Amino acid sequence: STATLCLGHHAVPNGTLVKTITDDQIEVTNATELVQSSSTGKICNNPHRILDGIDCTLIDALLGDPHCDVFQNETWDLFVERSKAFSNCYPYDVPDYASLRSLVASSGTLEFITEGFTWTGVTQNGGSNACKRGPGSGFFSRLNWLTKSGSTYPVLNVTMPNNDNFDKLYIWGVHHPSTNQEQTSLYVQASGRVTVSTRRSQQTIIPNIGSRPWVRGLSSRISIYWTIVKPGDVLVINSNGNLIAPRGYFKMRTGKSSIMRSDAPIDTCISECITPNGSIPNDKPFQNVNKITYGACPKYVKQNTLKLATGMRNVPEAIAGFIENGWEGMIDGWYGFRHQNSEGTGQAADLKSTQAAIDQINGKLNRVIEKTNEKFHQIEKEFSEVEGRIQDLEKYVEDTKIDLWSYNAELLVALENQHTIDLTDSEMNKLFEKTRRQLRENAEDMGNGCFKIYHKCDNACIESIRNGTYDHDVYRDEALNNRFQ
Amino acid sequence: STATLCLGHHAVPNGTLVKTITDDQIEVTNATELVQSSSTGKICNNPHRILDGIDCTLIDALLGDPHCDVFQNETWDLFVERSKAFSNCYPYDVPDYASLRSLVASSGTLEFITEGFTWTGVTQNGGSNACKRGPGSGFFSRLNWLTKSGSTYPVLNVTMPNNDNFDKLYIWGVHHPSTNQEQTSLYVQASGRVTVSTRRSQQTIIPNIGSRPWVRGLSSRISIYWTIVKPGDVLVINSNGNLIAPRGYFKMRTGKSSIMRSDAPIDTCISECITPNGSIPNDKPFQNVNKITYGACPKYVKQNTLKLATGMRNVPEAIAGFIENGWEGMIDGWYGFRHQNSEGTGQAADLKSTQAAIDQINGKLNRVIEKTNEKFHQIEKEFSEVEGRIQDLEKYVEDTKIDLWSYNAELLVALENQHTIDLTDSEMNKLFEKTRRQLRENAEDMGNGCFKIYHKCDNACIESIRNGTYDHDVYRDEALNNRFQ
Amino acid sequence: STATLCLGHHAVPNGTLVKTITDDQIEVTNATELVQSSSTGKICNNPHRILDGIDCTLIDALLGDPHCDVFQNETWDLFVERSKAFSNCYPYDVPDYASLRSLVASSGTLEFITEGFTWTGVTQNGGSNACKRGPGSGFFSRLNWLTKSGSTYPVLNVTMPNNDNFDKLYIWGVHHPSTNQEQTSLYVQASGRVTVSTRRSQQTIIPNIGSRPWVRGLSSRISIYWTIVKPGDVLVINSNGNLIAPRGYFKMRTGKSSIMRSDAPIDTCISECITPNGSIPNDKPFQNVNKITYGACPKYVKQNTLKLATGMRNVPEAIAGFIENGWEGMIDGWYGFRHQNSEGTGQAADLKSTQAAIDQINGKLNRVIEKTNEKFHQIEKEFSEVEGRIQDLEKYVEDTKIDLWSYNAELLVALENQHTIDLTDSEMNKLFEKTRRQLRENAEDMGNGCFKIYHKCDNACIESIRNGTYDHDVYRDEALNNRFQ
Ligand SMILES: *[C@@H]1O[C@H](CO)[C@@H](O)[C@H](O)[C@H]1NC(C)=O
Ligand SMILES: *[C@@H]1O[C@H](CO)[C@@H](O)[C@H](O)[C@H]1NC(C)=O
Ligand SMILES: *[C@@H]1O[C@H](CO)[C@@H](O)[C@H](O)[C@H]1NC(C)=O
Ligand SMILES: *[C@@H]1O[C@H](CO)[C@@H](O)[C@H](O)[C@H]1NC(C)=O
Ligand SMILES: *[C@@H]1O[C@H](CO)[C@@H](O)[C@H](O)[C@H]1NC(C)=O
Ligand SMILES: *[C@@H]1O[C@H](CO)[C@@H](O)[C@H](O)[C@H]1NC(C)=O
Ligand SMILES: *[C@@H]1O[C@H](CO)[C@@H](O)[C@H](O)[C@H]1NC(C)=O
Ligand SMILES: *[C@@H]1O[C@H](CO)[C@@H](O)[C@H](O)[C@H]1NC(C)=O
Ligand SMILES: *[C@@H]1O[C@H](CO)[C@@H](O)[C@H](O)[C@H]1NC(C)=O
Repeated sequence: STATLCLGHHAVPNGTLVKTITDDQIEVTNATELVQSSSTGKICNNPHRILDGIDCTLIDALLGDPHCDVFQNETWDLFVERSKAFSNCYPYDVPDYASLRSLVASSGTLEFITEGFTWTGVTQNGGSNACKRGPGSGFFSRLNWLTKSGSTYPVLNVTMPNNDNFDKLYIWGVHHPSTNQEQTSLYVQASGRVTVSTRRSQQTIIPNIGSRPWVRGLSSRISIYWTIVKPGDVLVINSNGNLIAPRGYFKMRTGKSSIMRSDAPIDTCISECITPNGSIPNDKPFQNVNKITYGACPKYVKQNTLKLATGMRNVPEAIAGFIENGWEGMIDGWYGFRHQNSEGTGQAADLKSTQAAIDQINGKLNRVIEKTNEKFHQIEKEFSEVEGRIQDLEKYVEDTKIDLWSYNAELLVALENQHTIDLTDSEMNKLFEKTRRQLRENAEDMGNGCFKIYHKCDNACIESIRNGTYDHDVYRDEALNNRFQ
Repeated sequence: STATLCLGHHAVPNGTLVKTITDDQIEVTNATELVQSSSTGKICNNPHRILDGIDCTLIDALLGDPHCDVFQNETWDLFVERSKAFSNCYPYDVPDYASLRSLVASSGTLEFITEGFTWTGVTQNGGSNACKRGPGSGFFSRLNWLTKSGSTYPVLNVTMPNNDNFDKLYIWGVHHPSTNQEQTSLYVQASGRVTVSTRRSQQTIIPNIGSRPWVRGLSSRISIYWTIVKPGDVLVINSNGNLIAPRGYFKMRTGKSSIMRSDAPIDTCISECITPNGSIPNDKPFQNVNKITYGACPKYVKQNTLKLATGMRNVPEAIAGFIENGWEGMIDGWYGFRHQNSEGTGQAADLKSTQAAIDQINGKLNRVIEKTNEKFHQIEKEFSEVEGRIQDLEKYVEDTKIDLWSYNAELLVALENQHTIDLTDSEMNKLFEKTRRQLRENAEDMGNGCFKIYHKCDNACIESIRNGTYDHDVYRDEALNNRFQ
Repeated sequence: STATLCLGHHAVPNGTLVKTITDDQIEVTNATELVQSSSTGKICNNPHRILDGIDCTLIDALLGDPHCDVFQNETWDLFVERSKAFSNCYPYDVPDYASLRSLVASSGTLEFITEGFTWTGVTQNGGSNACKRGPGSGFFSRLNWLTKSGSTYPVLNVTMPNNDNFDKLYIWGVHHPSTNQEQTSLYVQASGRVTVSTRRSQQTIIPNIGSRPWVRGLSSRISIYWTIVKPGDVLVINSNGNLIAPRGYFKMRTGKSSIMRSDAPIDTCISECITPNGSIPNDKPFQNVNKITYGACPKYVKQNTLKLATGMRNVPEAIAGFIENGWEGMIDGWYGFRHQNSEGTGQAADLKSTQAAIDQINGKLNRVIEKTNEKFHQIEKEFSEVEGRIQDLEKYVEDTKIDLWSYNAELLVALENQHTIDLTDSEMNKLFEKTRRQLRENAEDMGNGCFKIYHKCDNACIESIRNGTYDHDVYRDEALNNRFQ
């Protein structure tokens, strides 16, 4: 009479295919997708403060477009700028539009403190029929269209010191009229000038008296410039004409605020990661939704699928063990022992090796990857305009980052899956050689992941081999007589 | 009488040295270079459309330099700009030259549609002796040098709507004369002005009446600007003077087109990857030729050599096996069995383990690397000018990319070679323990990668061990009597 | 009588914790920090030439601020710009300040060659009380404030050819006065002009007659521009007024020079790597001190600690061997043999496997990492100003690089530590199976990393097993009689 102890591992009929260093496509028992390929479709408004620019750009809310009067003094961690947005005030252009938009977005607040500028000998609060405030004519609420008073426009020259402890942002402008008649009617001088200076900075702009396309009934423009006044510094606005003055300063801050062009609707939910396609869950280490991200988002990768083997290698199917096949009928644990003796066939898992493999497998990826990279303000990555050098450089930087992180994700998945598979085979072989070392001369490796044990082995003794208390010398005198004789 | 079965692997006298994680320099049987270090020397003109700018820059072909009249309406996937190139027309400078060059290169076409601009009260088709068209005086063929008609130069003011479904590109200019006499002779106003506007954009340029170096007999210049008109938009050209008008618009496209500064000649061959040094083969995953690439090119790496072990570890040299030495006299396969019995010494490979190792080794690198990264338009990376901030940023981005990809290539080669070596030793040891499991108690591991088999083993039985049909129990009663007695 | 040979490895009570692919926190015998987290606090002035800008910016030393007269013609490999720096001359602003600063820093020399500009009909060597040279009024020493001579300011128009073999750098300026009275008093024309041109370049600047904050007693400014003249080219300075001419040219070079904002003091020591926090040792492959680097510096990584296992796995504690525990009482070598026989217990290391493991472990990281990346001039990474697009792009490039290199460092440490641990366990198991192959049938694996040897084994024979000369057949007839009987 002899016994048989086969060592084995769990298998599943539902084998998931993964990628490794050594195999293009290998079948494992379980796998987790690391690439968030689909979004919720909606921008969840927590924990980040989401400001919906329903029909307003950021610059139109800054300047005070009347339909953006509902954005006076609004703060945000993300400004969602809709493609539906339009302007309904005096036609304007921002030289260096993207820089102003970016610094106002990172500022995270349109907190406008009005200041007592003493514009003397000049008519304030100029207006236009291209911005009906409500009824009648108006203008940007955060600007002051100055025009001649009587028969002259003096050389305006005012100062404003920054005695506070923060950067002030002064949004000013220059009026480019259409005709010299319009110039000399608004500003008596034949060609104006707007200088705005600090102790360390300068901008001087000569207006551009020339006609141009009719936008809301005007062949004139406002060229919007800005000036950042540091603490202790001082602003000076000098002007010979064509000045669109500021009424005050925008309280600059520095923080996690940003801006995002999106058309997805906001919804009352919770999500750390926001994309133009909506909020996504940050549970996975990579994504494929969009490269434009805000918050604790995963990394963007070109790959649409990257399956990490969070389980072992699958070999789905005389009680032969692991050298031949894996066991489908073992859910008690990962690695285990089947056994055949006179007291009846049976099975029992080994939670030691199972729990070792799970302890190594449960926390694999989170010890070579980041928490979830919190990126709040980044470069622009979707361009509507054609600009050339700086746009191509931004595109190239982002494409470089994307290709590098895609390669890193591919190599990481391959390495971690190869290590998972070698680790699980290692635990199986370690259990095998452990049981070999318990059965010094009382057993023989049959070659199918199984020990033929040459003494009568009741289920108590099979359990003794399973749990490690098996003393070989009790049965040695019998097993040698059954092996070599 | 006893037999002897040694297991072994192929070896070669021509051992190639490679790098791993664990060994600085280890000898393997075969190795493939992954870094394309040398070029063909010629730019192959397929599958990409290569336009040879024989003596023409891209901007001189855009504007219509007479010796670039052969580039009217030419399209390309790559514009090869020769260092031999020169200008032979009115001296000019492009403020933001690189941006115009880049967007015209990505445009991939100089398709110029002439438009009926109504320049009234003004003499069109001005010319110069600094561009002989052929005989006589001429000008850029895609521009229109306007000058006074009679005794006055009116305030030119024309419009052109973009009712089409593509971006129009209007290349216009401003004439900077040398003297006020030249100004008031060409343009009656003492100081001109050129405004070019759309519903959302602006450029207004006051000319610069001042002398400057004589280039082709002139101390005057053309400052070339551009304006991109989106669909539905409208262009307006206003001017008080010094206008170099456009005759039409360049049909902007968006695609795989680009530009490359090179002196290599074009040749009728096929190659996906183009560099300034010539076309190179894209068979290898990395390169060292140049960082400037067009097409399906490998990645640039600082390394000049990176040998991937596409073979196993080399140990070149009583029929002792793999624990001692490798076999030079085995080409039948990778892993194999030598044997010594009474019926004569012999040898035979094992195609199972050989083909396993080759199946794992043939497709290693192409399951963690990209297809071949198709990069068409990228930043400029070789600068002739000194520009400071943007140039240093482009250089830093490219050097960052190069160092990162060089490190990735080094780590990848080390990892893949270490995995190759461990994999081949693993297949050898797996075959060894397989043969151990076939020879349960009939054999003994001699310690030189060899089993001394303690029964008479004819060549049929050695083949039985080789192919897996060896049943131990037939010879057990004899082998135990020969081992322990 | 029987003997016992246990194989084992060294252990230490001082176990250092490290990170791997398979274990979050595993205990090893020795570990090296790869992240230089602390600096010396001082900038060591060798081998790089360090120029201490004690109270001088680079532009103030370029132009010739009087308290920077001690920096005439100074050369550097690194210009240390102090936060204590101030200007004490005519108030000025540099449009494109950062580009001029960067190209003058990479130039690595303020070598100023004076040229014989023939400014005729005009008063040279203008001065101001905002730069007392020493006593009296003066100006920038490398500029020439031109003013009217008598009752007229002619149209200045001079040329200067670059007949040399290097780029010349001409630093010129434009005077923006406060009042039209000041303009027409200094420069008779009501609105000046400064054109500076070459055969391929242009800059024309109309001054800005407007008041502005009083800096050192003046509401006027100098707008500093530059012009780089290549070999064979020619400079032409034309001016209707408001010209701040150059007295000569700065000899541009190209090399390892750079600039760094720092407050750390210089000290006479030796160090290749300089940061604003001081010089640091470049012995480690990564750092956490600062991302701003000059010289042969390590790579910046967000991690503050990254311990590389330069030793094996620690298992600190009947002479049981390596399967159970590691040995604390073995310093002779890494892997070794303990033994118990009738001639007394004893111990002896195996320098073969020890030296194999050390040869593999001593040079691990330096065969997948770089020498130490020499980066001399890079982008600016700490910004005092808010600028928007280009600043955000520089920040994003550097943050991308930092996150990528941090991930690479983490993955590299995990991989190299996992390979160290698997390599050391591999050498231990290889020694174990070597000793198994020496003791073919004379021994039995007890299961605690130990062979019970079934013949009397004097210390000479234990040494025979240790050094490899052990012939099994001498003791086989006795060991079989002691094992199976
Ligand atoms: C808007 O902002 C500032 C912030 O202090 C405040 O003083 C001002 O009165 C506010 N006005 C409105 C209408 O919110
Ligand atoms: C302009 O006002 C500023 C206020 O800072 C002052 O410096 C300067 O004296 C004034 N100039 C004139 C002409 O009023
Ligand atoms: C996300 O939106 C971008 C831009 O609209 C689009 O290119 C991409 O295909 C979208 N992806 C998903 C998963 O919706
Ligand atoms: C050049 O381009 C446009 C493209 O349609 C065409 O209308 C025009 O007549 C072409 N002229 C020549 C000479 O190729
Ligand atoms: C200039 O022409 C444009 C054409 O779009 C038009 O808007 C404007 O009325 C014209 N102005 C004058 C003064 O002719
Ligand atoms: C390729 O060309 C570049 C620029 O001419 C040169 O720096 C490099 O050494 C060349 N490489 C080869 C392999 O020809
Ligand atoms: C400074 O630089 C140039 C370099 O040749 C030299 O000719 C000049 O005389 C030097 N002057 C002083 C004071 O160092
Ligand atoms: C100005 O001087 C330059 C010197 O290069 C010359 O080209 C030009 O003839 C001069 N013009 C006048 C009006 O003197
Ligand atoms: C180095 O200096 C920078 C800037 O002053 C600071 O942010 C950083 O904490 C410093 N690090 C060390 C290690 O001193």
